Formats: sequence, structure tokens, C-alpha cells
Amino acid sequence: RKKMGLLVMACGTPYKEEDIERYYTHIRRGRKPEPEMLQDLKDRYEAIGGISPLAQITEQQAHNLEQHLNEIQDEITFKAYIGLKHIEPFIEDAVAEMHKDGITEAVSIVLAPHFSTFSVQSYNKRAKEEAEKLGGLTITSVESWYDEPKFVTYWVDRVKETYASMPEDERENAMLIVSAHSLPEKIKEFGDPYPDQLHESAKLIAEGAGVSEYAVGWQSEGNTPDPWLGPDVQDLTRDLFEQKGYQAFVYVPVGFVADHLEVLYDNDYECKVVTDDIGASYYRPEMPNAKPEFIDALATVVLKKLGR
Ligand SMILES: *Cc1c(C)c(=O)n2c(=O)c(C)c(C)n12
Ligand SMILES: [Mg+2]
Ligand SMILES: [Mg+2]
Ligand SMILES: [Mg+2]
Ligand SMILES: [Zn+2]
Ligand SMILES: [Zn+2]
Ligand SMILES: [Zn+2]
Ligand SMILES: [Zn+2]
Ligand SMILES: [Zn+2]
Ligand SMILES: [Zn+2]
Repeated sequence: RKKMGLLVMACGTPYKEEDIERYYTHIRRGRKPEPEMLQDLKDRYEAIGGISPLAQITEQQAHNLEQHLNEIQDEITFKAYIGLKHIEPFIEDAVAEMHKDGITEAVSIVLAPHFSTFSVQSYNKRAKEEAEKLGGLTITSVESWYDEPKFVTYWVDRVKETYASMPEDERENAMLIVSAHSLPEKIKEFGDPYPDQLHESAKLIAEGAGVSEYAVGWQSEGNTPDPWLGPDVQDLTRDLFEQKGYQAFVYVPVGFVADHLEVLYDNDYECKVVTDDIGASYYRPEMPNAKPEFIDALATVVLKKLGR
């Protein structure tokens, strides 16, 4: 069998409370969070059940993906390597370990289904530049996979279950909000297809689920002076309610693939704050995490990228 590195990339999460400072310092481009912000972040991680389970999920996704890929075909033996953006093991650490282990050929995938120049493209550029610095190693990189039918089907089935679980009047008066992580609006000056891909995710999921009333929103924007992609899910929820009085809101943060603060808090608390305030029911179906259906979707994405 041909041996191939499987480079699984993701944002990264702190591994313990004491990593919060350095993690967010990395996110803030060297700017250490002020003490009140550090304390608030600790409170938030404690409120959603703790950091450790969150940090486990990328590991489980990569290892299940490796094993499942090695099981469903017989030509390639994959070895998974995790490269993270904002905490060790960094992308360059992962590429360097692949080089050390004798890997000469690798396929990479970012655990984010939509391409953007800010995230996926930069992950891929960092991996490929480390590989070319070290030499003797090439990487073929998945760039987007939001339209993989098995992944669409994951979210379609979750949405169908959520709508079927509703009371009749909720089911008749509900709103589906499909969201991804906001980015600076300036990405549009490069023709970044990220917004169009999020809209396409929302179209495909709503269509598959039979949900005719849905909206596209953004979440987790930063505070840079430049405008970020909007509307934010909080404002969009309040605004849609003020237009049409929906009694239930279903949040599908399709841009995220795992439980993390920006879902468990930014949706299950902040959006929940808004729905509770307007008297609407809140629903947020399970994130893919390392569930077998999602891992099979990722394995299909990888094998298709390799033309197998
Ligand atoms: C950490 C992280 C995740 C998971 C994600 O989707 N995004 C973004 O879009 C940014 C900008 C960052 C950071 N992250
Ligand atoms: Mg301790
Ligand atoms: Mg494509
Ligand atoms: Mg926020
Ligand atoms: Zn980032
Ligand atoms: Zn591992
Ligand atoms: Zn399997
Ligand atoms: Zn070397
Ligand atoms: Zn739109
Ligand atoms: Zn963020």
C-alpha cells in the first residue's frame, strides 16, 4: 500500500484553563488579553462544561478519519497529523513531523467546509511553504467541501429531526438560521467565495430538509475597525422576529464542525439569550464532532480529492 500523510488542520483550542492567555494572545496577533477579558473567557469556558472535552474533538476527528480511510479502501495507508493555527502542534510542526517520519506525499483537509482567503487558504499556504522549505514532501490540499453530499445530508437529517421534534405551531412558525464564522468584509475585494459558499450550504441544507423559511447569518465577528460580514445571528434573530414573529429558531452553524466556544457559547448562550427574550424556542442540532456519518463524509472528500 502507498503511505500518505493525512494533514488534518483546524483552528486549535486551549488544552487547559492556563492555555487561554496564550491561545487568545495568538488569536489577537500578539496582544495579550487584559485581565478582565481573561477572567471572562475562563467563565465562558466553565459555563459550557469545560475546555478539555473541547480540545479532545479535533484529535478524535483526525484519528477516526485516519482509521476509516484505511478501512474503506485498500490502496493507501494514511497516517494522520494534526496541524493547528493558534496553538501547538502548529501547522509547521505537523509538516515537520511528516517530514521526519519519512512521509513524501500527503493530502490535507481543513476542518472547515467553506473556503476563505483568511482561513483555509492561509492554512494551505503555511503547510505547503513548510513542506517546500523542508523539501522532499508534497501536499495536495482540499480547499472546500461544503457541497459534499454526505456532509449536506448530515445537516439535512439533523434539521429534519429538529423540525419533526417541534410542536405543530412551532413547526409552522419556525425560522432556520444557517451561519458560519464572520470574516472582514474586505475579503470581497479578492473575490473570496466564502459568503457565496455559506449561502450555498444554506440553500442545500434547507432544500434537502424541506425547509422553505431560512436565513443566512454570521457569528463570532471580531472588533477590528473594518466592517465584518453580517448580519450577526443575534441581530438577524431579533430582526426576523420583529418582521414575522417566528416562534422557533433553528441554528445550523454549518461553518463549524465541532463543539467549541463559538457554538456552545455564541449560539447556545447568546442566541439563546435572544430567543428566550422574544419568547421563541431555541434549537441547535448536534455538531458533527467525530460521529461516524461525518467521518465518512470527510473520508469521501479526501478520496475524491485524490481521484480515487
Ligand atoms: C478558531 C476558528 C474556527 C474554528 C473558525 O471557523 N474560525 C474563523 O473563521 C476564524 C477567523 C478563527 C480564528 N476560527
Ligand atoms: Mg490547573
Ligand atoms: Mg469544490
Ligand atoms: Mg461576539
Ligand atoms: Zn484565527
Ligand atoms: Zn494523533
Ligand atoms: Zn469506519
Ligand atoms: Zn529533513
Ligand atoms: Zn443573503
Ligand atoms: Zn472567532
